[PDB]
Amino acid sequence: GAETLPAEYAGGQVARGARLGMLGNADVMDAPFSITSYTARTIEQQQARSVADLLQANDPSVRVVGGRGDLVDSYTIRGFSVQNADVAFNGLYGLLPFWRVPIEFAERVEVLKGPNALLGGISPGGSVGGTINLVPKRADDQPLTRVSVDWTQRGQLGTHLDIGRRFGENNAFGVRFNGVYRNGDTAVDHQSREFPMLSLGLDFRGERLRLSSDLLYQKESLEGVVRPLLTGPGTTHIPHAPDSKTRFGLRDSYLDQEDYSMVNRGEYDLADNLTAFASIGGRQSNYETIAANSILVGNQGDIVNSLARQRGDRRTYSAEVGLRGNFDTGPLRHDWTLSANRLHERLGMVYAFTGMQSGNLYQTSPHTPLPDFSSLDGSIPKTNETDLGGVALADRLSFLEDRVQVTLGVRRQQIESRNYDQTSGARTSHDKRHVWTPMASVLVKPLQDLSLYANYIQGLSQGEAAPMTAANAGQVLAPYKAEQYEIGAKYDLGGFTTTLALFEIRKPNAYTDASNVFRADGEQRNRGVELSLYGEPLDGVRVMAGATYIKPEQNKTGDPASEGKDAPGVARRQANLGVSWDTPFVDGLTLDSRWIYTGSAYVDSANALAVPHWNRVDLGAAYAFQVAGKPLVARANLENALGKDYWTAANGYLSISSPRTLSLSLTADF
Ligand SMILES: O=C(O)[C@H]1CSC(c2ccccc2O)=N1
Ligand SMILES: O=C(O)[C@H]1CSC(c2ccccc2O)=N1
Ligand SMILES: [Fe+3]
Ligand SMILES: [K+]
Repeated sequence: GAETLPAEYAGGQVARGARLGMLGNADVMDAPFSITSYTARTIEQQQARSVADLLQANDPSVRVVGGRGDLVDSYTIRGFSVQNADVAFNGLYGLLPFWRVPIEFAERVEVLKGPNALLGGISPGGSVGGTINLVPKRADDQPLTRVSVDWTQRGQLGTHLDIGRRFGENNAFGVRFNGVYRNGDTAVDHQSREFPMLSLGLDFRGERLRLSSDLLYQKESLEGVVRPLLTGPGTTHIPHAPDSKTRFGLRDSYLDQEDYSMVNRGEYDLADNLTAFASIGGRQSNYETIAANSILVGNQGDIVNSLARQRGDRRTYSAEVGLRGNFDTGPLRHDWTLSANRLHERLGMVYAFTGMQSGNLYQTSPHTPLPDFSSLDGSIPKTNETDLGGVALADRLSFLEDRVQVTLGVRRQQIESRNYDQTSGARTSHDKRHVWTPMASVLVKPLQDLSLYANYIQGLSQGEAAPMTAANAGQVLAPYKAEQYEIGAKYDLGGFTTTLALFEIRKPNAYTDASNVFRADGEQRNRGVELSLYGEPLDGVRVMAGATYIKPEQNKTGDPASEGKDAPGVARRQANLGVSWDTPFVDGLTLDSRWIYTGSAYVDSANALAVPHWNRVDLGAAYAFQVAGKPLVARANLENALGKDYWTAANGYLSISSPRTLSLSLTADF
């Protein structure tokens, strides 16, 4: 079953399989890629509210830029940036909240590392580091009436309902509802947040037919918006990170961000060896904000805050259609897939940058003036239109009793966009391109519990427009094609698994040359090693650990100051260690501890501005019991227990850490 939910692995904190785009779901041991899938059980035990909450705490390959006090999270994977807008939904792009994906309705959060253009086509944001994928909850046969209430520092009060039922003869239909409302002061100075959310997972199970519909509504409202710190022209050293409770940006900033979507999916078995599938979905996303980015000035901690208003109205549709089947050519079995997809978007995005206000890193800002931004009032004009569409064919060849598996495929990807001036309405650019893109993989199973593998696959990004100072100001460059080679090994001991991987990812870079011409003449070469252990090695001791090493080389630049240096915002070393322990001496009590480490990194391409390594420690506890015949669970989570302040590096800017943060919750099943 291509859409069959993979089972939980030993310990119940990760799953045994995950999605590979058009190929559907595959088991960890049958996948020639590094995949990880985190369960709803992990989400609930740790009290994780967003994708960033989950991945930062547990995964050694993923690091978050922005954070929960900002309006947006992005993610760094295998030394490249991954946009939140590029998070997939059962494989499909364009259907989840654009700036920050909430996960209290999710059954799984999967990470596939490296590019995967053949498997799912281009990402809307052009990300090539990896693909994160959410799986929605579904109604189980046993009905579910689950209520919890929660408290988060300093005054956020929340409630979450999770209710499921099935109906029709043979439980043919299912309905799962999730409702959340969390409101109050956050852990940062003079900030509050309000968050309502609604989701419905509906499904039908038939003899030859399976259908589902997912509906989601979400809104995040902030009074006070944290923003990055940018370098300046004369920055010579990065100052020490301030107390993470300080809020050094615009005092009276706000955000209102709303997203809602619907997607229908289906499968119909035409015969014992043929199946047709299709999906169609749409998303609306509305954005309103005034806030400011902080620019370093001098080198003792003084800043200038650069103010802006922004408004956004984004309309997206997303579709796929295909067939899957299987036939035997002697001692060779063919498992094949023919697939086509299509994304189309209309965007209105307006903005005005007015205001430069004095500040300081180590002081929470006073009320300052908000400039007159009424020139953006009224209807939001169209500024971009995008169309992405593709066709792909893939075939998995199995032989020697499935112990050798060779996968081949190719995809034709079309790209098109138009842009219009936000004040004038004038047509500015119209890009149209196509690219053919393939994959090849081979997996061998010398033992029933040991797999070895190698892959080759590509990533694609739309070309950038030249800056309006360069000689080719308006011109959009040709697409950037990344190429991955990977080899690895996976060893399942039954109770726990060890994996090892080595990869290389090469991708072109664009820079303004000596003659002031914008060109994709640069190249990046990221080579890395990945190690991980997860499972339940002793009864009642659950462990998730891992470590990565990457050399992110700027191997081709126009500048002797940057040639062969490291790409900015990529630490060479990263590690994570999580433990969860059912105490043998108290019935129903579980203790958790996590340690996250990020090594030193640079902010500039010349590597003149370094930022230090950092560590975060989390502590947790859960006590399960019964009242009047009902199961209940009380939980605590202390994030950043040691109260450390640290910068996360990116390309030309830094984002501040979150303060020590305690959350408490009580769950009951009725
Ligand atoms: O450049 C970007 O990526 C966007 C993300 S939101 C953003 C922003 C938002 C509010 C105020 C100022 C900003 O630069 N910048
Ligand atoms: O968020 C940032 O870093 C700044 C860089 S320029 C910038 C911007 C420029 C044009 C339009 C929107 C923007 O956010 N945002
Ligand atoms: Fe910006
Ligand atoms: K545009």
